[PDB]
Amino acid sequence: VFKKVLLTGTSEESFTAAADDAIDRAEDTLDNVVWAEVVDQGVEIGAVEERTYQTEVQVAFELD
Amino acid sequence: VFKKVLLTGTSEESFTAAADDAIDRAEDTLDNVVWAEVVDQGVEIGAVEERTYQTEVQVAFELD
Amino acid sequence: VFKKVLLTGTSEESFTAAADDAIDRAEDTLDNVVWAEVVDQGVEIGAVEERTYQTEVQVAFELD
Amino acid sequence: VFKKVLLTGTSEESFTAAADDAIDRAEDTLDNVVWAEVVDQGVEIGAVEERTYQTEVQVAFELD
Amino acid sequence: VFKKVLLTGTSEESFTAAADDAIDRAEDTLDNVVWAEVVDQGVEIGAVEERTYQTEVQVAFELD
Amino acid sequence: VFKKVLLTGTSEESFTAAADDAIDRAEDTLDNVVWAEVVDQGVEIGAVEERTYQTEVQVAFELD
Amino acid sequence: VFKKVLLTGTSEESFTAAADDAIDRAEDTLDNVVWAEVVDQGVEIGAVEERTYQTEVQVAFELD
Amino acid sequence: VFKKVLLTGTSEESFTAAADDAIDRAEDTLDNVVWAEVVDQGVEIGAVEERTYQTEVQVAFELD
Amino acid sequence: VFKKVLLTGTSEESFTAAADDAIDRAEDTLDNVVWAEVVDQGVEIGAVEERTYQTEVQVAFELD
Amino acid sequence: VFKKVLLTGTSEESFTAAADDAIDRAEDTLDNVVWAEVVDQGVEIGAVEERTYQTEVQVAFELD
Amino acid sequence: VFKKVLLTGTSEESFTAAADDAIDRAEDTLDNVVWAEVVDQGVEIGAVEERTYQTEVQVAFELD
Amino acid sequence: VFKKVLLTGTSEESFTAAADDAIDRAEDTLDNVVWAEVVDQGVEIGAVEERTYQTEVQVAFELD
Ligand SMILES: Cc1cc2nc3[nH]c(=O)[nH]c(=O)c3nc2cc1C
Ligand SMILES: Cc1cc2nc3[nH]c(=O)[nH]c(=O)c3nc2cc1C
Ligand SMILES: Cc1cc2nc3[nH]c(=O)[nH]c(=O)c3nc2cc1C
Ligand SMILES: Cc1cc2nc3[nH]c(=O)[nH]c(=O)c3nc2cc1C
Ligand SMILES: Cc1cc2nc3[nH]c(=O)[nH]c(=O)c3nc2cc1C
Ligand SMILES: Cc1cc2nc3[nH]c(=O)[nH]c(=O)c3nc2cc1C
Ligand SMILES: Cc1cc2nc3[nH]c(=O)[nH]c(=O)c3nc2cc1C
Ligand SMILES: Cc1cc2nc3[nH]c(=O)[nH]c(=O)c3nc2cc1C
Ligand SMILES: Cc1cc2nc3[nH]c(=O)[nH]c(=O)c3nc2cc1C
Ligand SMILES: Cc1cc2nc3[nH]c(=O)[nH]c(=O)c3nc2cc1C
Ligand SMILES: Cc1cc2nc3[nH]c(=O)[nH]c(=O)c3nc2cc1C
Ligand SMILES: Cc1cc2nc3[nH]c(=O)[nH]c(=O)c3nc2cc1C
Ligand SMILES: [Cl-]
Ligand SMILES: [Cl-]
Ligand SMILES: [Cl-]
Ligand SMILES: [Cl-]
Ligand SMILES: [Mg+2]
Ligand SMILES: [Mg+2]
Ligand SMILES: [Mg+2]
Ligand SMILES: [Mg+2]
Ligand SMILES: [Mg+2]
Ligand SMILES: [Mg+2]
Ligand SMILES: [Mg+2]
Ligand SMILES: [Mg+2]
Ligand SMILES: [Mg+2]
Ligand SMILES: [Mg+2]
Ligand SMILES: [Mg+2]
Ligand SMILES: [Mg+2]
Ligand SMILES: [Mg+2]
Ligand SMILES: [Mg+2]
Ligand SMILES: [Mg+2]
Ligand SMILES: [Mg+2]
Ligand SMILES: [Mg+2]
Ligand SMILES: [Mg+2]
Ligand SMILES: [Mg+2]
Ligand SMILES: [Mg+2]
Ligand SMILES: [Mg+2]
Ligand SMILES: [Mg+2]
Ligand SMILES: [Mg+2]
Ligand SMILES: [Mg+2]
Ligand code: NA
Ligand code: NA
Ligand code: NA
Ligand code: NA
Repeated sequence: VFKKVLLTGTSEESFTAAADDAIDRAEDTLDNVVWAEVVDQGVEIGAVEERTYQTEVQVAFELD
Repeated sequence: VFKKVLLTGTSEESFTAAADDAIDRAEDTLDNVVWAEVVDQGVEIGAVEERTYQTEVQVAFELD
Repeated sequence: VFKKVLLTGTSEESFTAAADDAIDRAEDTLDNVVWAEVVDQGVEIGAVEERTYQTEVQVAFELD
Repeated sequence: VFKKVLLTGTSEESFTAAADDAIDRAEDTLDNVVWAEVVDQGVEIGAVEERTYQTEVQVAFELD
Repeated sequence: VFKKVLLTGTSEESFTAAADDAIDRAEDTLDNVVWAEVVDQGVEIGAVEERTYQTEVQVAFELD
Repeated sequence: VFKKVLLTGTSEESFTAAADDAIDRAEDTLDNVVWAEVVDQGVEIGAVEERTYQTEVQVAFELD
Repeated sequence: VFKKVLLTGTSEESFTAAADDAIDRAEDTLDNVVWAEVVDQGVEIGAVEERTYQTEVQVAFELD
Repeated sequence: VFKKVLLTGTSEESFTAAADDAIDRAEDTLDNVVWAEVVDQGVEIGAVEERTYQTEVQVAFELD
Repeated sequence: VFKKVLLTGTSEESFTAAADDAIDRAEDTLDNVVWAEVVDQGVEIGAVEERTYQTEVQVAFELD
Repeated sequence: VFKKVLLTGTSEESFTAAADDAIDRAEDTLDNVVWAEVVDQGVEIGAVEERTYQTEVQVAFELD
Repeated sequence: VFKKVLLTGTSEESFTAAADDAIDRAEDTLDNVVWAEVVDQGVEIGAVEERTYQTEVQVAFELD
Repeated sequence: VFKKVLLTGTSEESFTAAADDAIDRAEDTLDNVVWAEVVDQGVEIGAVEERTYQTEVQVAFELD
């Protein structure tokens, strides 16, 4: 059985790096992370000093 | 990093109140709740005494 | 077996009340109405005296 | 010919009131507003004093 | 309030059995499981000995 | 001209059998049933003795 | 309250004419037909003498 | 950079002609119109003398 | 077994004719073409002498 | 690099078996078939002796 | 009230840079730009000297 | 007439580079490649030494 957690990563650099940021967090807290699916991308502009790229991913991990 | 939990709130009054019901529950159990996105709305009719409005939300919270 | 009818309710008050308007009509004409799923919401503005909220629902009822 | 503008209204009260807020703004600035279609709903929580309901609408107006 | 967890069940037999596999896991770990919604189906072919059917479900459970 | 009716079939056995259950009901009541399109699948768990598979289909029939 | 019926019209000429074919049938059988929304278009090729254009519409009519 | 405007054209003749009607209006008011994407089609029936075909398009134009 | 090829037909006349253009090409190169499903429509404007209607279809053909 | 082919399998038995039918055909003609994604399911009723279940899959295979 | 404009940015380098290109243009012409949502990505190949990455964004700005 | 092939490119570097990988393969094997549309993005994690970014594109090419 796989389970997914819905995470939004952030980066001041790129959408790829924002995806990595979410996956990094999943790997800190979960064993057996196997894949991630991008489900949204966006940019925060008017509440941050530098534009912040966001990539939302479903991060799948194998249970057991 | 943000994480989302998928909650369905209920209310005998309105769709807004049902959304609030889900957010209230998230705030009971989670720190740093920042926003909610409505993803579905419906009404339970034929298993309840009064119509029950349901609003499903992804509730986002900031990790750390 | 359940069947669904696709109804758009209207209200001069709210989206919840417009959903109720559709369900009320289903209950006038059908037995065993069990749930409704919201599939669209909108507002009629430029052909009515007061803004009219519309909520489109699939209204499910149990056959037999 | 109709044209649509994509507006997000806000309210501290309800999703209906947030939709009205967007339509009110369109009517301040545009003639011949005829209808609005709801395309998204959400709630701002962690940057405001009170929860703020948001309703995004395509607001249609007739040209000429 | 209901909460959903996003699980992918697997089976070497059928899509129904894969859905059951996810629900079985939810019921091992959660009280008050009430329904599941199928959101995806697929087949793993080129990393397994026998084709493996997968069914992804949102599994809803009632909180409290 | 074809018309579609939106039916949810049920089965304690499988998603295929649930689809058949809806089509069977359509064929009891309608002439010239020609095809069905699956539009949703789910499982009722926490209001039934045995898990109940549901398959929602648009069932098309030819008019005249 | 509005209700919608899901009809597929056919024509050997065009997608517009196929939409008209469905609306014509609705108007034969229903009062107060007010609008139609196109939801699908296709072409039957390998079971007919001439290509047959199909347009599926939700046809809305006002109740009462 | 391209920008899109969301226009609904109308015609008493066809969906193609309704798309053209929107593009014609864009070309009256904008330079460098480059393409249009159809996003919806429908028919107004019960507020007009003759059925009116509508085609909604995103009309793209190049900035500068 | 059916297979689909994803083709975009073009016409200076209409969306129907653009769909036909894609199907014509499929029939030049493939046996047992049975149906086509429209998946997109658009108009090329700013790289052609006359507006060019495009209709994208999945064209299904029976294998063997 | 992976490539996908869009195949509709058929079976007189089940949706799973129809998916298998498409994958079987891909494996007859292609090396390195790795996975399949279900994209549609339906039932042919009024042109066959027995109901025919159809499952449409994107079948992925690794190039080289 | 927020308003969105639908812009396609371009870059010979990356999808992130193409998103930035659209946001840069919005910021040249608009006050109070607050966020952008990615809605499409693509690559122009056969009308340019170098591949051109395109990212379409809804760019939101606060009115007043 | 345009045709599309559905390819998933891979890269250990970025989503843009993964899109390029698919387009490169199309250009090795096909004449008149004109554009690509991104349809999915994901990351392989738990079967590779380094995270592998994947970008799925429909790659369009002009026939003849
Ligand atoms: C980065 C980002 C910020 C946002 N802020 C937002 N802020 C807000 O008040 N309402 C919104 O709907 C909203 N959407 C956002 C979407 C994205 C992708
Ligand atoms: C409130 C609600 C109840 C429902 N009950 C349901 N009960 C059921 O047996 N099958 C369903 O698919 C189903 N759907 C529902 C959807 C909603 C929104
Ligand atoms: C309330 C409402 C009215 C509308 N009127 C409409 N009137 C019209 O001529 N064309 C349309 O597409 C249209 N859409 C509508 C949508 C809504 C939600
Ligand atoms: C109200 C609202 C705020 C939001 N803020 C947001 N803030 C953010 O940093 N990223 C987001 O994606 C985002 N989405 C939002 C969506 C909504 C509906
Ligand atoms: C079973 C399955 C395996 C998959 N493997 C996969 N492997 C991969 O490298 N990339 C993918 O996008 C991918 N998708 C898959 C989807 C399904 C449904
Ligand atoms: C079987 C089934 C039951 C359900 N019950 C439900 N019951 C409920 O109170 N709210 C829901 O949204 C809901 N959804 C359902 C969906 C499915 C598919
Ligand atoms: C016209 C048309 C015929 C079709 N026939 C079909 N015949 C079939 O056996 N399976 C299908 O999925 C199918 N789809 C069709 C779709 C369209 C639009
Ligand atoms: C032409 C058209 C008219 C419409 N009128 C409409 N009128 C209305 O009162 N409510 C609606 O939702 C609505 N939708 C429409 C859609 C279309 C496509
Ligand atoms: C006809 C047509 C041309 C287009 N050109 C295009 N040209 C371009 O540079 N970027 C695009 O996204 C794009 N989209 C198009 C869509 C359509 C339907
Ligand atoms: C099995 C099947 C047959 C079909 N036949 C069909 N036949 C037809 O004339 N028009 C259609 O749209 C159509 N759709 C179909 C869909 C399915 C899934
Ligand atoms: C970059 C790009 C170019 C395009 N050109 C295009 N050109 C065209 O003639 N028809 C199209 O549909 C089309 N689509 C496009 C999409 C994209 C994303
Ligand atoms: C990279 C990738 C791998 C995957 N592997 C997968 N592996 C699997 O067993 N089941 C899946 O559904 C699946 N999906 C995937 C999706 C992506 C995008
Ligand atoms: Cl828009
Ligand atoms: Cl989710
Ligand atoms: Cl329907
Ligand atoms: Cl495809
Ligand atoms: Mg930096
Ligand atoms: Mg988002
Ligand atoms: Mg009360
Ligand atoms: Mg729901
Ligand atoms: Mg009042
Ligand atoms: Mg609607
Ligand atoms: Mg207040
Ligand atoms: Mg939104
Ligand atoms: Mg076995
Ligand atoms: Mg999946
Ligand atoms: Mg049994
Ligand atoms: Mg359902
Ligand atoms: Mg003729
Ligand atoms: Mg169809
Ligand atoms: Mg005329
Ligand atoms: Mg519309
Ligand atoms: Mg001509
Ligand atoms: Mg397209
Ligand atoms: Mg048999
Ligand atoms: Mg299909
Ligand atoms: Mg360069
Ligand atoms: Mg696009
Ligand atoms: Mg490297
Ligand atoms: Mg994918
Ligand atoms: Na989730
Ligand atoms: Na817009
Ligand atoms: Na219906
Ligand atoms: Na394809």
